[PDB]
Amino acid sequence: QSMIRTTRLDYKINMMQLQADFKFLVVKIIDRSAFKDYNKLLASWSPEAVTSIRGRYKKGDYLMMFRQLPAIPTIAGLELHEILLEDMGEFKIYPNHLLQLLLNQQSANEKSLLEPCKTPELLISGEEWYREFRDMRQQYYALKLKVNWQQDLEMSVQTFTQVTEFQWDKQIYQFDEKRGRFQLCYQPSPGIYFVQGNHSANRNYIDFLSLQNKSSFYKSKVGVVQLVLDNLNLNAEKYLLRPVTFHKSLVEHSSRLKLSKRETIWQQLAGSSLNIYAQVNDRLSQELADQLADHLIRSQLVRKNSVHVVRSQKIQSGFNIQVIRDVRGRAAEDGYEVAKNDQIVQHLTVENFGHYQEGDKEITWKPKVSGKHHDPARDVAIVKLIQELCIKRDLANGKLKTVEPKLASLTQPLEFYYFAFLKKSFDPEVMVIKLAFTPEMELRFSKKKVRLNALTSDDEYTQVCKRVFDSLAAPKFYSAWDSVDCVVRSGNKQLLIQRLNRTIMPDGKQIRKQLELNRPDKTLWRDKVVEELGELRPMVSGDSDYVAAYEQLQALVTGMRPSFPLKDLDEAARKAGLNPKRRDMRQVNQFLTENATFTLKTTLQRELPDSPLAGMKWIGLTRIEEGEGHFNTFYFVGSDKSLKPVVNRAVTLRRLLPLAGDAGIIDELFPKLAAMMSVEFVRSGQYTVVPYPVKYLREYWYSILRQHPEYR
DNA sequence: AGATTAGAGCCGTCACGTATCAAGT
DNA sequence: TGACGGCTCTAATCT
DNA sequence: CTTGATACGAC
Ligand SMILES: [Mg+2]
Repeated sequence: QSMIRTTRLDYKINMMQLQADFKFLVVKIIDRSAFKDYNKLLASWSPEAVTSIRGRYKKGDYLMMFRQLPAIPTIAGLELHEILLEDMGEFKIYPNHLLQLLLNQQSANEKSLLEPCKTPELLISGEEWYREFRDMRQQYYALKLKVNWQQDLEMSVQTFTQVTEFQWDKQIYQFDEKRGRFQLCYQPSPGIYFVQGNHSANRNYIDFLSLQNKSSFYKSKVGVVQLVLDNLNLNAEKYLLRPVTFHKSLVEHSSRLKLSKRETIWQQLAGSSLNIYAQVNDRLSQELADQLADHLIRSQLVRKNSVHVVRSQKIQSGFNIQVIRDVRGRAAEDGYEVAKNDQIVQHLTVENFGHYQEGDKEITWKPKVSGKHHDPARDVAIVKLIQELCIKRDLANGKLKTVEPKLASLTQPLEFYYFAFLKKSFDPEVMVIKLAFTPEMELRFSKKKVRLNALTSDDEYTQVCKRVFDSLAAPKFYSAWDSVDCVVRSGNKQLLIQRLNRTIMPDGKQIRKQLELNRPDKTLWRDKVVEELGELRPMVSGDSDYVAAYEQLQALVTGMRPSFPLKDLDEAARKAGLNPKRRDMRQVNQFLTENATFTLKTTLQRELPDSPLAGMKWIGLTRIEEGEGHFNTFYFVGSDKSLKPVVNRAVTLRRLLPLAGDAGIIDELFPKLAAMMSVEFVRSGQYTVVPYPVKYLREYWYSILRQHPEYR
């Protein structure tokens, strides 16, 4: 059974050893203005580490670790307290604080020992994470690593920009070239100073996972995290009862459902007219409208589906795609047109769709045509235009037709609740929208306003709000309710879907192992390689050309130079015909990875019984053991296609908790939601994270906001 | 009064191929 | 107003 | 003997 690994950390600190070799102490800046002393005081000190605890009931602010305690002075506005490790519980401290305090001493360099650290946050950076930013203004983006109270390891990106003087008030950070991390600066020191906050229009991003090679892997979030964890394990082995490793977990109700081809939605729009018109006459949308109309005509996909694409002058019945100028707050006339009666309108803007940079007077937009026939109808953007058009038709007609009888009959007995926390109207207020399906698959939208102060009402809309209200940690801000996605109701059974910051983390240990096996340079010796292949020859069994390819590989290394890089051998195999795409090479390729000192290609992309890239694909359900007895259920959404060599983002964990119906809730509804979450018309070419009726609800609420500005 | 968490706003993301099971004269 | 989620931010919050 | 329309793969 597969095993996903979340962010949660599993570890045990060697408590006595931590007490034996270090003397911790806590500092509570009593008065606001006091910080300033604490700083000068901290500058004259040399603590092993510093961390912030932010105890609920005060109980100190900064916990700091030394080897030998300096003579503690007494100053007003703050107070210091030498602590014993058993009182660690007393002051509202938790083992995550000790783990963070120990982690602050590590660095990203391989085989890095412990070092003193005055900065209460691990901020890992590199020389390759720096842009010039026009004229002499340095800028570095770093990966802050922090262990929170829930034992989650949050990784964030923080941008630092150069300043030309030692500035008080705001914190001052300096880059340590050798260690690679950013250190807080307490006194004016030689070097260059940085402050938090980007001052450019380039949002720095770090790829979540890189699989191209080891060098690119170590430049990703997973690579840096794995390096830090390995350094911590090899440096704190005396201080750790159990090594710091990511949580294991089992996966249940896995759904390897295959998304249908995106051209299926094109078939749905069959036999109807699709008008295209522009906002008055701006010479920009007018021209873009003509180009869009002509391309669809020659696509030959609409001709198969008998789609009438007509370039009209103004509003027409049926499907109508229009072109506007994205005026909004541009201090001009807004050409956006509101659909009325049976008209269905989907709007597109020249700036976004045509990538119209302020410049050339003619639109250079061109659909991405590929796959033998160069038909623009396969363009991702144009496909999504039809995808929304079908949804808006369903909303107008009030009938479900997109998901085929099958899925529709599966979603018939379930009802969905969507919560929209109102911005204005002082008193806290959320909009509860309930969607119901008739046996004839007709949409029934109903909403009831509820006040967050008085939930004593017995009506259904109030009761569901009361159930969610207790579940949420701080139901006072927007983001508390924005985290809530929907509430699936099966009559007397309810289930809540909530977002979380917990994410899937692939096995960093295995990724490092295979990538090191496939290191591009990986200097070898001819004798050892020949012997290595020789001993494993009896274990290759035989699959016809499989052994012949293996024997061909053995002969290839025989005639080569005694010391060669792996790239030269890899290049030689390409001439030999052992392309890493045919059945013969792949079996040789996979066999080498399991037991050898080199491999032509890793097995990371390909699926395996126990693949290290687990949880990044398909839909699965897991039961993370958070609190003793209180099992928590989560579901993750990956990607149906094979993952690209580089993965930019990660997979978050949505949370399912039974609002009513004990534990039988999750086992029954999840297979229903599994088929709900396998539709490609919400997220193009990808699994929808939430059930698709949530999409339907969002558009209906958006339509309400158009004529109800007070709800915005 | 610095820490933070909020709350909003943005970049990224959605292809050719060898394998093949059955579509046959 | 391709639009969808992560998530990086900045400002707002709560000190 | 022959090819046509789905899959794990790269990359
Ligand atoms: Mg829209």
